[PDB]
Amino acid sequence: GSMSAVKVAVTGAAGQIGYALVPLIARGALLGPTTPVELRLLDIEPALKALAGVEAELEDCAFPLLDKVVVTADPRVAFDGVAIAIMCGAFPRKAGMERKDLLEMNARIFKEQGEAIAAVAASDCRVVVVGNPANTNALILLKSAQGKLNPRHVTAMTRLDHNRALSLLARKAGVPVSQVRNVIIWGNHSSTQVPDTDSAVIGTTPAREAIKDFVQVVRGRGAEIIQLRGLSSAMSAAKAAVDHVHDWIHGTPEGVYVSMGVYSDENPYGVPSGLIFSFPCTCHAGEWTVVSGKLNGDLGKQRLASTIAELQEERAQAGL
Amino acid sequence: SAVKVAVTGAAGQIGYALVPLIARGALLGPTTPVELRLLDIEPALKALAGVEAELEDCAFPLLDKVVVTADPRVAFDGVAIAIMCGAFPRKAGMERKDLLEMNARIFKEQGEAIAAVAASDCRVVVVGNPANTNALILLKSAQGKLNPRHVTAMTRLDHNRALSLLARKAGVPVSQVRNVIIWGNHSSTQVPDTDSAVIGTTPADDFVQVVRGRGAEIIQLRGLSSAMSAAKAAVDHVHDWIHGTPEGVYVSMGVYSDENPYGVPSGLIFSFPCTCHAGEWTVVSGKLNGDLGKQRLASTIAELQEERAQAGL
Ligand SMILES: NC(=O)c1ccc[n+]([C@@H]2O[C@H](COP(=O)([O-])OP(=O)(O)OC[C@H]3O[C@@H](n4cnc5c(N)ncnc54)[C@H](O)[C@@H]3O)[C@@H](O)[C@H]2O)c1
Repeated sequence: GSMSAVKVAVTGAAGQIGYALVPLIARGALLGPTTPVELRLLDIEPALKALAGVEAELEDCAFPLLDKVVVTADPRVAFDGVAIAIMCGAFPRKAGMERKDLLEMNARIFKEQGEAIAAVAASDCRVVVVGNPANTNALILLKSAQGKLNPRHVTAMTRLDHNRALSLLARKAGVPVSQVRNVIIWGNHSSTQVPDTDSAVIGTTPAREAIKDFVQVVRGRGAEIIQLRGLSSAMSAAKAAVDHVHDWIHGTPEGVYVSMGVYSDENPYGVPSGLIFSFPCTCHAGEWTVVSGKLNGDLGKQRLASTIAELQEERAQAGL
Repeated sequence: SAVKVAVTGAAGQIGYALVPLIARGALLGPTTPVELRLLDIEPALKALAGVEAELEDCAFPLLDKVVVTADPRVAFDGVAIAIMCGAFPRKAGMERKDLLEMNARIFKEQGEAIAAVAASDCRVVVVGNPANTNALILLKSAQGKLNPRHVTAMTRLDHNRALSLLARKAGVPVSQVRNVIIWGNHSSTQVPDTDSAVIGTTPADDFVQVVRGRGAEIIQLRGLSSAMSAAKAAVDHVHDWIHGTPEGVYVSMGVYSDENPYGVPSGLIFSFPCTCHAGEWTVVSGKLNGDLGKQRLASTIAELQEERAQAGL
């Protein structure tokens, strides 16, 4: 019976993922083709004119579902009453930065935003972090809410890694990607991610059977986009963000799990608690559940050591 | 089989916004697979490979295949829909005649390629400017092998802008507004018209100048021309053409002017209010106020005739 537009925040909204993402949300791809939406667009204060330009183009689309757009540089305004927050706002890695430098630069963003979400968002707000380093930014956000944000409602996006893996597997097998499911991206959204096809299927057939460098191609793909395009991914990252949220809210298809960076307390794999860690997940009634049994014993667990160690190092680098 | 859809100018920003909408099903609906054939100039081939790579990385269930090329015959081979975003780049201080001549070279080659290898019922919309005249060049270049009712130019971005503006002026949701009309050329001589528009079921200073000036306002704010909203409009144009317009709704389309009910001259691509059914437009009659109404169109008619001559047609 609720008729109000659902309030959705997008941070980094003056950036290139934002540009690709906002028309998808406004057209109904996120919440459904008959669900009214209100967009709250956050970027930095020097980007306000740019944000006005995004708002103007959204107006010029004449989207029937787009009830209202707010543009702002104040997270307290952006997050006011929001149900969904897609966090693309993060400054770009500069030449000469180590991973630690990128973490330290973007950490402040997520401390400030976690505090704001806690202060003004809806109690049931669901967050996905896209901006890098994604898993650790998500952890920072959650910890900065001082217990006021449900830990099961803060996630990080590995869905672009996941979709890349689904597509690569489809290409290697010579089948339509629509038939391929249940690849897994374990761990960090970084070069330590563990792309895993051991449980993947084509229809219901184990993928290994339909195939007459996989890990390296998945890990290398973002760099390949930069080589070809001169810029990092945007279209495909927006698409993945929509997928991540859509599966979370509307549910995963029957027999299907998807990769999500989720809070690791009480996971069934023995991975250390207190991290945002990518696991295979089903979603139902707005909630993720980690699918158990998809690592091959202690051998399987040993496969995760490097990514666990990286995430623990990042957590320390974040002051957490 | 998948419907083969060509997009020219596919390495540009409209193309970047447009291709994921097509691939996700927005163009032809939720159960129609598509094959994307992406054309741009040969120096843009690496950029097109990046577009293809990102399309792959979307894992779109409806996207059966992607081909990238700089050869128009390759891009248009078997295609049923062609969305022409590529056009000659304008340069500050270029004469209109020169610009039209340079676009005529592009659109002549593309019309010849469409006639040579596209599907017999291929439908075309031209987005890239000058859109009406480029469309006309394409049609005329097709050696009589292309149905004149299947070549169009896009005024839908101007239309959607006018819907939005009227909604904002009335203080109502845009979903409640319909039947604005953009007559004529996709240019500063367009005639934005709210005389037939409806808010709900009720008949509806600066409206015209705001619509005409909106593209420049985007550039002032953005630093670049519209892209997201132009891609959205292109999808609307084609989707409404193929799927049909809802009962009581008409939309603006640049269409071939022979046999129009408004006495506008023949042999032009001219924006009119249209209903669509099953891949065919029909111009809606009676929406100008007699001869005084028809005089509203004189300037845009003259501009289109001037451009046709300067293009070498
Ligand atoms: N799979 C993934 O998780 C994935 C994929 C692609 C990109 N990324 C990351 O997503 C982020 C966005 O990528 P992009 O290409 O759109 O970058 P971009 O530089 O085009 O956009 C980032 C935007 O964030 C804004 N920003 C900076 N601080 C902010 C703050 N305090 N609040 C809100 N906005 C702020 C910037 O001003 C900028 O407009 C980057 O960190 C990028 O590395 C992640």
